[PDB]
Amino acid sequence: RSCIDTIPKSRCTAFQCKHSMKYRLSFCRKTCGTC
Repeated sequence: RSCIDTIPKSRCTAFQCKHSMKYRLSFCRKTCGTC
């Protein structure tokens, strides 16, 4: 697969990336999410 995000760091910080599963599993699949 490919790692992408509809929003990155913008609405993703270790707090949102570790706590908002959708943020890591879908919003930030670019890194915060999956890379």
